[PDB]
Amino acid sequence: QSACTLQSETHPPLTWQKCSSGGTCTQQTGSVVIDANWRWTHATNSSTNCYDGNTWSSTLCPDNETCAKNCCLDGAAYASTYGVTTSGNSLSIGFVTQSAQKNVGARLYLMASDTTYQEFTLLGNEFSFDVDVSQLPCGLNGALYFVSMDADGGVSKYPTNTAGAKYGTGYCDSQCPRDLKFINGQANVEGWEPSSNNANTGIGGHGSCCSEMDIWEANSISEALTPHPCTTVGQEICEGDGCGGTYSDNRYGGTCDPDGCDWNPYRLGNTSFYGPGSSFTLDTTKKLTVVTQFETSGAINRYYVQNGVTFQQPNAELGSYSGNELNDDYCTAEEAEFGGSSFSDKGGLTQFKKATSGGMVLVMSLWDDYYANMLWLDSTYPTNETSSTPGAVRGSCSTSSGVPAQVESQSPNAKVTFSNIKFGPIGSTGNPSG
Ligand SMILES: OCC(CO)NC[C@H](O)COc1cc2ccccc2c2ccccc12
Ligand SMILES: *[C@@H]1O[C@H](CO)[C@@H](O)[C@H](O)[C@H]1NC(C)=O
Ligand SMILES: *[C@@H]1O[C@H](CO)[C@@H](O)[C@H](O)[C@H]1NC(C)=O
Ligand SMILES: [Co+2]
Ligand SMILES: [Co+2]
Repeated sequence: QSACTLQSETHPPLTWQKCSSGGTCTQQTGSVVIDANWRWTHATNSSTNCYDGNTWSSTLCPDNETCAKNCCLDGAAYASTYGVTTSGNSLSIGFVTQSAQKNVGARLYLMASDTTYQEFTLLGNEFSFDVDVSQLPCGLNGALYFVSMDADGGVSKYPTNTAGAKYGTGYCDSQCPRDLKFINGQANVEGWEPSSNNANTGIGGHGSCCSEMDIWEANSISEALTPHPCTTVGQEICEGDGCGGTYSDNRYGGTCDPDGCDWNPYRLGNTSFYGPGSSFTLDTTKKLTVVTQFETSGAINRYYVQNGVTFQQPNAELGSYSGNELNDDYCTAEEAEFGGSSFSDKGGLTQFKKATSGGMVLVMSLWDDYYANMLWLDSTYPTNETSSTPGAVRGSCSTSSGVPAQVESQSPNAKVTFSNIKFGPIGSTGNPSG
């Protein structure tokens, strides 16, 4: 796709701290850009939609190549259309935003320049941020995560994409998402199936795969930390059901692990660690700090700070694993006790280390789940299971929660705020911001 300019594109600025082993931090100035799927896609020479509702123009988009030639992405009104605001080091994402039309959520990338994504090499480093999840009820996911995207959004590889990172192209993750309207500089109109329960989305014949580091998927009730390896580390197109992922009839028929090695303290048995009010170790009515450390072994360590009190990730015992480090032994014990072979099939933390050794793009999002109502994160899943099924209970939300139309109707003013991002060598991010 190309870029059009009927609406101007001004990325909301966002600063963050880069810290060094010598004990100081220095401010970086970036910005955020919304993913291309949220944008208006229209004819290059008019205001005629190439995509509208959940169907493509059969004349502008008779096939993937012709579509990309005929069509462009336009700019985003971040606050008024998408409910996205920034202030200094803080980013807020609103849930439902009513303008001339209804918008739900956003997926945003941190940029290095107005035309390039910021890369982060996670291995040997740590990432800290503050979050307010107080306005996130059951069924919502305020997410902060990393994916192995190209810094240009795919332009160098696919010259029929001239819009690039400036317009949020190039996304991929471990679901090999097939809901993307453009992949590899071609549209995804071929094989398009409009969603049965979402007026705005569908699934196409291509998907876009890559490694995914879910540092934070959470609401006020539940939170999880989940690496997802893929056999190809970076962005790679996939074909139809061969994609695997939640967008395919077989979730395990592909190159990526769509489940991951999740660490959810509630799911592991500590139901008192995280939740709303003073009965929990971490009170989700209040801002908290989340620090995630990627030691060179490939294991992941985690601690939290709230009101100046520090808590490591709580200890868990699962099979013969005992501890609070997300390592090989944890992930293997998890598969043994809870089930599954996706994470290990895709090479586990050894394969994941290839992703964190390289560059990854920072993603911040707010979303509801039209496939499984976020029950996999904050409820009992599958919903016919009980607490007697190991790992089935991931949070205290009702198995009836998270119906998108319902949460959109009941909780439109839900929001997530991410702030005070700091990144640097392990041990460095608690030192003073510059
Ligand atoms: O929060 C960021 C998100 C980006 O894709 N990470 C999701 C991350 O890959 C696990 O994804 C899912 C995992 C999942 C597991 C069981 C049931 C359903 C799902 C599901 C349904 C819809 C969408 C995603 C999932
Ligand atoms: C949950 O984790 C916190 C922090 O590690 C700990 O203090 C608390 O005692 C744990 N409770 C349970 C039930 O495991
Ligand atoms: C839940 O349903 C699935 C598929 O129908 C089945 O495999 C599983 O045994 C069920 N569990 C219970 C507790 O009945
Ligand atoms: Co194809
Ligand atoms: Co260690």
